[PDB]
Parts: sequence; C-alpha cells; structure tokens
Amino acid sequence: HHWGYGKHNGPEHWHKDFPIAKGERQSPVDIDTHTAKYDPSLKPLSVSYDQATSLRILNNGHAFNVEFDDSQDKAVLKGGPLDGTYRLIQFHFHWGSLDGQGSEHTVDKKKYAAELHLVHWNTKYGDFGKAVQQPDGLAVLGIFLKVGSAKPGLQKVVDVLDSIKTKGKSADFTNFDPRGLLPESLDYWTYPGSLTTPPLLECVTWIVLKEPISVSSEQVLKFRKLNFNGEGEPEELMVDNWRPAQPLKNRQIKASFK
Ligand SMILES: CONS(=O)(=O)c1ccccc1
Ligand SMILES: [Zn+2]
Repeated sequence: HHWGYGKHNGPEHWHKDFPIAKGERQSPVDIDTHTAKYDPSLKPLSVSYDQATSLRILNNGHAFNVEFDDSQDKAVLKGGPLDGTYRLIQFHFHWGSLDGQGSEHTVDKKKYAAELHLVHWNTKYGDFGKAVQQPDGLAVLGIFLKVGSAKPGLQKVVDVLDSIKTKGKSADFTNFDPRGLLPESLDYWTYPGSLTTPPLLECVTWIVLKEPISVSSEQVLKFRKLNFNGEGEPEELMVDNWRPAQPLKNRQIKASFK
C-alpha cells in the first residue's frame, strides 16, 4: 500500500506512515499576500544556473525528475533568506487534471495549473542525504505555471515525456538549461517548510516566486499523458499529483518586495 495521490493512499493517508505530515512546518501553504510582510533584511536573491549540467529525466511514479550532476560547484542558489550556498540537484512539477488546479502553494487561495520545484541542498552539509537531516538543509525555488502562451524553454522537457510514460522509465537528458524556465521577476515570498511528498521532511526554506511563467495548453496536456503506473499495468493518468495547503501554524511568510 505504497503512498500516492489516490483516495486510499493520498494526502489524507500519509500521516499514518509519516507522522510528520501533521508537523509544525509542513508545506505547501496558502500565501495570504496581505498578511505577508516585506522583509528589509532579505539580501538580493542569486540564481546562477549558467553551468548547470543535466543528466537524466525519470518517471518515479509520482512525477518526473530532471536530475543534475551536483558533484561540482555549479547551478547555485544563494542570497535572499539563505545563509551560504545551495546546489541544484533536480527539478520536477506538480500539476492538475484541469487548468483550474495543480499547484501546491496557493496565492490568496488561488490555485495555478501547475508548480515547478527546483530543489537545492545546502553545500555546508556535503550532500543531499546529510542535508535532509538538517533544519536548513534544503532550498526549493517554487514557480507557478499558468496556461496561456507556450514556454519555449520547456518544450525539450515536454518532447521527451513520451519516452518515460510509465513508472520506472528514465531517459538521458543532457544539456538542458533550467534558465529557460524562469520568469522575468525574482520577487518572492519565503517561509520555512517541508518537502511536499513523503517523507515530508521539514528541511526546506521555501522561495516562491510571485510571477508565474506561462505554458501552453498543449504543453500541460502532455504532462497529463504520463502514467502513475508501470509498463504493462492498468493506465492511471499522472494528474493531480499535488498536496493541498497545510496549516501555517507558528509561521510568518516574508515578502522580498513592497
Ligand atoms: C519540494 O517538494 N517537492 S517533493 O516532491 O516533495 C520533492 C522534494 C525533494 C526531492 C524530490 C521531490
Ligand atoms: Zn515538489
């Protein structure tokens, strides 16, 4: 009875195997824009993906991961609310079955069609494994996706999805530049949270961009053709792989802008 997004193994069931699901700093959360406060102590955010080197794309049965070679000091996120340097390890998305839903974080209760998560680990911890055992081990840059004009830089990802339709399939995915997935503005909201999928570890400093990127209906429709199941198994479309907003509890969301 492996965790998932269905009626019998979805978000409402996760707490049984992962008690931290009802923790003190769980994600995602609704971002109440009027309650968020501009933070003057936030330093300029720095996204340096010029030397990013992708290796492979994988369908893990929950989403698809574009993995990067993080053995060297490349693709770094720093500044903003972060102390030190965080290295990019992979990115993935969460999306819906319809354009009206799909994002994990919400803005004033508004749900976007999807949400991109660029995952980075704190280099002071050596690697990802050790980093997820620390309260400041990860930094995730979240970017909302709305349906409208196509995002040229996303097409290469879209076109390779037909080769990793089912759970367990992977394909070489080199030379992909994640800079093509970033919106113009780096204005953001930040708060301490967790991974949004089991084990739901609370090691994430969230940096959610205010400006969404636009992707075409055709592009997101191809996301929805992926499968949760493995090859040779009954088809269950990979849609609505998002966790709903969780209690903000003892937290404050800070804004990088006025
Ligand atoms: C950031 O939340 N996205 S997640 O699906 O929980 C995830 C976190 C870290 C590595 C892979 C997936
Ligand atoms: Zn995610």
